Amino acid sequence: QALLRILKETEFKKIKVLGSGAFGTVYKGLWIPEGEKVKIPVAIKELREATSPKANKEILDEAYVMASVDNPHVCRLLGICLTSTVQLIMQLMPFGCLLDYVREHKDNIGSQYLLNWCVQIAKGMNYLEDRRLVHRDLAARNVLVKTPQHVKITDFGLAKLLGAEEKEGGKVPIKWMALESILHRIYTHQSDVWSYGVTVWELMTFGSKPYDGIPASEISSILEKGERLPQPPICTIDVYMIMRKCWMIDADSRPKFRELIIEFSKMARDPQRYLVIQGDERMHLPSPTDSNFYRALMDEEDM
Ligand SMILES: *CCC(=O)N1CCC(Oc2cc3c(Nc4ccc(Cl)c(Cl)c4F)ncnc3cc2OC)CC1
Repeated sequence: QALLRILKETEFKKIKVLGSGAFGTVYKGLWIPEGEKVKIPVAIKELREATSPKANKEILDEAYVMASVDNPHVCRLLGICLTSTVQLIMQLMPFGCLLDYVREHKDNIGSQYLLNWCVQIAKGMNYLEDRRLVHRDLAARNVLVKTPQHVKITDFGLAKLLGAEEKEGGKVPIKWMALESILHRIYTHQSDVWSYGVTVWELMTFGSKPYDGIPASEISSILEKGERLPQPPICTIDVYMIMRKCWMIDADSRPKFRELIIEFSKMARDPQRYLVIQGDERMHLPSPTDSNFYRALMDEEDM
């Protein structure tokens, strides 16, 4: 596959740490092409080492699959460096993750932005369903902001790495997983619909923590009793019904990503009807002037 470039230690450098996580540490890096004088900004993930002791042939086979995604709202793995640590290289998203963006601008986000982010995240998830790829870690933290009008889903496939009976605040995302994933470790595209519902809840609450103050070891207990995340103040009932249907105990009764795209697109064409934000009348998508300016500088891809 020509979609995964193998890099040398000597052709990239980590210059600043951006953050850590369950999979690894993220560095802003500079890619130095051979024989050139330029320095190209990249993103670098130095992964942990929980990979069930066995790989190299497995580490590369998954990277070939992670580097083959071709969708405007799914991040594509660009390179890999197999040293003492497996270092992954991708395009830099200077705006960061959607969770931190929504927290920092929680009083500057309109319903048109919120509804469009859900459509885009659903479009990105629907791609992986057709490519038969389960994310297993969909969350607002793993949604990157390319531009405020264009978000992308990242940290895919990195499931073949962690694990460990730490599912009993931790590493595995208990409060984002479906019930069958917690009890039986069943990961399907319908369990990703559950994670999508929690990710929508995170966006509508402007970055609030789900089940705040509840031990992760007790989440499966409160779910079996029927408790779910509460209705955010800005959500009409039509939007909250969608979130509740993603969290049904029967995975086959949860909506499909193809259905979530259509419904959220319908709500985006009349955003003030379905989301109630105090004064949501001044927060508008950028004009054709600014969008052309953003795309010419930061977002030249198709959509
Ligand atoms: C939501 C909070 C959070 O989880 N973090 C804070 C901001 C993040 O910093 C940035 C990360 C990236 C990434 N991450 C990434 C994901 C998967 C893989 Cl394989 C690779 Cl190589 C990655 F680099 N990707 C692209 N751009 C950014 C930009 C960031 O800040 C500007 C990290 C943790």
